[PDB]
Amino acid sequence: AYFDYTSAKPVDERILEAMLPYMTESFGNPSSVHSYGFKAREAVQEAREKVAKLVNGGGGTVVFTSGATEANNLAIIGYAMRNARKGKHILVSAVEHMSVINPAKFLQKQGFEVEYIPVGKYGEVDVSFIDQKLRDDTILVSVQHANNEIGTIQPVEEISEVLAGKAALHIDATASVGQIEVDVEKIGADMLTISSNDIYGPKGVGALWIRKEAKLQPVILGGGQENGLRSGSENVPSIVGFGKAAEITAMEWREEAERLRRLRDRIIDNVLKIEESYLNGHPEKRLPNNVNVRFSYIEGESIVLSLDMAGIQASTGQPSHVLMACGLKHEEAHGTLLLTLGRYNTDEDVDRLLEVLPGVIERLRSMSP
Amino acid sequence: AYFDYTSAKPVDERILEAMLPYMTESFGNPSSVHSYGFKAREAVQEAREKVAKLVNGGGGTVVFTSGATEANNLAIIGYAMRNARKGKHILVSAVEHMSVINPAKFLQKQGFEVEYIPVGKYGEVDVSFIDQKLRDDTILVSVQHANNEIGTIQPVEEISEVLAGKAALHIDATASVGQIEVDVEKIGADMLTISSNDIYGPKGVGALWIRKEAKLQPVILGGGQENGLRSGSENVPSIVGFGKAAEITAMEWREEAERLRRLRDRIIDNVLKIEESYLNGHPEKRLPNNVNVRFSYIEGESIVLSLDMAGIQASTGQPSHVLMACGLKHEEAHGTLLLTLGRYNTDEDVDRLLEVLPGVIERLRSMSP
Ligand SMILES: Cc1ncc(COP(=O)(O)O)c(CN)c1O
Ligand SMILES: Cc1ncc(COP(=O)(O)O)c(CN)c1O
Ligand SMILES: [Ca+2]
Ligand SMILES: [Ca+2]
Ligand SMILES: [Cl-]
Ligand SMILES: [Cl-]
Repeated sequence: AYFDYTSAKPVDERILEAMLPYMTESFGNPSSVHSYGFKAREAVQEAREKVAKLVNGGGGTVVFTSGATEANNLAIIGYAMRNARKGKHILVSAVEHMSVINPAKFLQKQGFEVEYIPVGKYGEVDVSFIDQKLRDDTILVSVQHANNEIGTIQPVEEISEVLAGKAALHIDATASVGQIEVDVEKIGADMLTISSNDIYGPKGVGALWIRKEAKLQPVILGGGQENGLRSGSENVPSIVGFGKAAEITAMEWREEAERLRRLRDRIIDNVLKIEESYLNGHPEKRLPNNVNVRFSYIEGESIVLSLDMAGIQASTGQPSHVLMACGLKHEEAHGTLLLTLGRYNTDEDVDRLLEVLPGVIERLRSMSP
Repeated sequence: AYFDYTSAKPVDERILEAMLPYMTESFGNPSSVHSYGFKAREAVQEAREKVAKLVNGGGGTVVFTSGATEANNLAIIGYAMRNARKGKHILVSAVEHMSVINPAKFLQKQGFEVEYIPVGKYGEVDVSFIDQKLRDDTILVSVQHANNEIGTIQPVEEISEVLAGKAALHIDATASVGQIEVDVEKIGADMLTISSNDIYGPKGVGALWIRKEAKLQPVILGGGQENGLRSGSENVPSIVGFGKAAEITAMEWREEAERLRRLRDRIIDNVLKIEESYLNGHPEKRLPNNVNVRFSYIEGESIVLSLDMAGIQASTGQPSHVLMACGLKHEEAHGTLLLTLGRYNTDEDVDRLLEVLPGVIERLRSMSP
């Protein structure tokens, strides 16, 4: 029973079917000026359309990347560098993925002033802080749509309203697309990170959606692909796969999200019956696929080992920067179990988890001095 | 008949077979601490071994990237930035791919002094220039192993000797691996770009091999993968495919190279019978898969169109910076046809090309005032 979807997902068989022809048969480079090139370009442009449509992205452009990490790098560094004339102040949430944080820290070394937005006890960003700290020289705010460790969905719509078309809003939607509604017009995104494998597409590809008129400096330099923003010969098969994932997700996500929530809730209801167990992240304003719980006296790493031995795959997330931002102590943060659900989980998988986990927790507790 | 291998190659069916299990079945993230993670990590480490062995790379490390473009960016920018204490002077060949040139131009904007190494009429770099221009503050030299436009193989072994362990030598081996012997110890490389699809692996992955003790700044920041040098969750299927490509290439390349040369030579011998035709690049110190010819009075773009209409795919390479570096006039550079061979070409494909091309050239000539 696999409960580590936010670490990696299987490729849907339907996505693999759409991709394969482009590996072997129709293997042209979209820049080539012959029939194989034309077919490759048509495939890319069609994929690009499927990704944009997913997120209601007609008011911007999709730029293909090698994944969410490279897309977040592009968003942070590419926007800040290009727009530094307008100011060098950036607000970044304290619970962003390291592919936003580490680029932000790089900007700090380059003379930008990066201020981290605090979160409350459930990991929600403090919107009043953003409002108080926004300045004339604030050029960029980066707040994830939802947190993939603790499940908390962020108040991106209210953040957009605060910014009032004064600073660009970058939203990392790695955790949200396919789980909750991601409509760039509703959420007021100026840049949106999208991950292919998080929607059961292939690994090794992703996108940054960029609102019309937002200008970025490329990071990956070369032959000028992606209208200059991201060079390198297009990975057509992965692009096709991601597009096919985006079209399936558009069709299926609402149903899937409701199924995940059903499973999720069964887990949370039962796990929280264990003594001295505590849910991390908001209990309600929470991604449908996320269960993050901590247990007093126990090491999360030991829970994951013990579960692995029983044929159940899970995660434990220096302790997590997200957990520390929420105000947990080192020892609380250390007792964490992350269970993340996905397309292939069944009721039987949940049954198994719920039968095995209480005994696991009971042995580990017995070991604690 | 497809003669545009240096734009894109098919994935070998044997490579696809090795990859597929990792898409759907064994889809773990190598950083996960459970059985699916362990299998994924074992696959990655095994691939990494197959790539290193291909190039005799035991004296260094393979860093996985999204392709040759990203690997060249890493080599140029990552090395120069990390090593700038030692000097800010860089020598780059005039005929390097734009994924080296454009990073070099970026360094020039950042205060590095980049000097372009000239080439002679066949596109060979001027080694005496490197020797004359090397200084105490020269930290990096980037010279491709061979040129993928004109086929010319570069005197990398003699360049290594010139440098005398004074400056790092970056060799872009996109064009050479699988075509000619690429042994990092023989050629004295400190960093080597390797492209997966150029060896019939999947698109969207590649590597920079880095000699032990050479230090680089990462460009793609995030979760710390690739020992900190290139963050992002590993694209296991593509990595596996690239490894499988590297193991096949190690086994098969000498044979394949001799077959390509046979085909290549048949083409060159016959094409050069056409009046007022001229080979670009060296006639002998030349990649086995490359035929680059120009025709007086004719537009290469028209030759490619006409060939496309006959079911033959080829290339024409502002005119090519490589051709201009070799001293061609605008009108000469504009009459170029590039035919690049590969694993699936047959004698029948060559027959077809040789039957069709003389008529193509005759019509186009008729149109010239
Ligand atoms: C010599 C060479 N180097 C680098 C690259 C960059 O390759 P890619 O577009 O596969 O990233 C190319 C393009 N084939 C090339 O010919
Ligand atoms: C919210 C979020 N954002 C960005 C990423 C970076 O993703 P990747 O490692 O697929 O490039 C991750 C890792 N899953 C994440 O959870
Ligand atoms: Ca604006
Ligand atoms: Ca040295
Ligand atoms: Cl909160
Ligand atoms: Cl020469």
